[PDB]
Amino acid sequence: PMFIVNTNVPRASVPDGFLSELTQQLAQATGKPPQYIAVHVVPDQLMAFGGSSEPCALCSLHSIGKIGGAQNRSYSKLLCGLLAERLRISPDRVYINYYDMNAANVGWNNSTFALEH
Amino acid sequence: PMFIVNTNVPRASVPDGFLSELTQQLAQATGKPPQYIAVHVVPDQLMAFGGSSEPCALCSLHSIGKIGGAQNRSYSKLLCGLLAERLRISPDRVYINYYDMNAANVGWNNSTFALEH
Amino acid sequence: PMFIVNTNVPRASVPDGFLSELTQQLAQATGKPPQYIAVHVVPDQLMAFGGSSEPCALCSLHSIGKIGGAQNRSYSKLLCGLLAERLRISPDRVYINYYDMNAANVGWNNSTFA
Ligand SMILES: Cn1c(=O)c(C#N)c(N2CCN(C(=O)c3cccs3)CC2)c2ccccc21
Repeated sequence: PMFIVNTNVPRASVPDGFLSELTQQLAQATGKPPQYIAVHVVPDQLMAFGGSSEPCALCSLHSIGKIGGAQNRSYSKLLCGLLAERLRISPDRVYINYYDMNAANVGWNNSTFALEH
Repeated sequence: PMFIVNTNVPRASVPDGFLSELTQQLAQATGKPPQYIAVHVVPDQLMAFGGSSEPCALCSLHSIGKIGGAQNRSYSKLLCGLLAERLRISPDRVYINYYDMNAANVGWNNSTFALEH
Repeated sequence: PMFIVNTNVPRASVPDGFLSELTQQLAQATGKPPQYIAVHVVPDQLMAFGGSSEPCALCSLHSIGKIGGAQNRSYSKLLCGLLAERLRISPDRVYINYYDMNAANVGWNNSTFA
């Protein structure tokens, strides 16, 4: 899985341990091995939410499976909780786009995850 | 809705009020209320279009509904027009990826927009 | 087509000629003219892969068609090869998301490709 956070929160406000916490909590939430979890945090962005430049975040979570109605609501509670606690971003100024990726459409290690045919 | 612009145009060339203008124009175009519109502009990028590093942009528009053949043509004219007028980027050096998002696949405010089941 | 690379490799470690090589090799692999190919490289990123901040890359390739099982494996071999050679990123620390775009969902020059 891959999780990307774009935010107008300054780099200096991103706490020590943030990437690691995301990595571990996402491994637990998705049930995927932490060795396969990638995280990407992009601070100091020029963005607006509702026209306001108060702290906000635009996020993506990509996973092969483990994406769905109830699961995505669970991820949102987890991830919004972390963004609020660590970056002080209000949950109602966060968007997270969820993508259920087909194994054939994810490249890794010179190939993809479609090794069957 | 969420609109992202990545461009090699300098930060200084992004006019103040550009995010506000995008927010207002997108609310009008999509029929969505401005409170739910997010905008993100990323200048000074290392990019090429057709092998050339003249001004260009790679963009995305994510929306729950309001994405489609004729609507996307209308969005393209609107958005290219703004990028041309405001950032001086030629419309034939702009790509915009459109995404019709399912409500269940967009997280916000500790949950998603699938509140029904 | 368009290809984006986000990496924690420093900007100074991106070699002269990299964008051009990506453009031409992607033109070759996708069967589309190089004047159609867009490339975007984002160095100095704050990222981790498997909990480690050794060099890694998160990428995307969008194309109207030319996306599929065997084709994507070929793109991956090509792109991981370039990232390893040019940016010294290990292939098992690269992800590439492939998107088969509908022509109606790609805007360009005031319209779409539908
Ligand atoms: C005249 N013309 C085309 O007919 C097509 C055609 N066909 C072009 N593209 C190649 C296929 N495309 C893609 O695969 C994508 C580009 C960005 C996301 S998907 C869109 C641009 C194209 C691109 C740039 C300029 C003219 C172009």
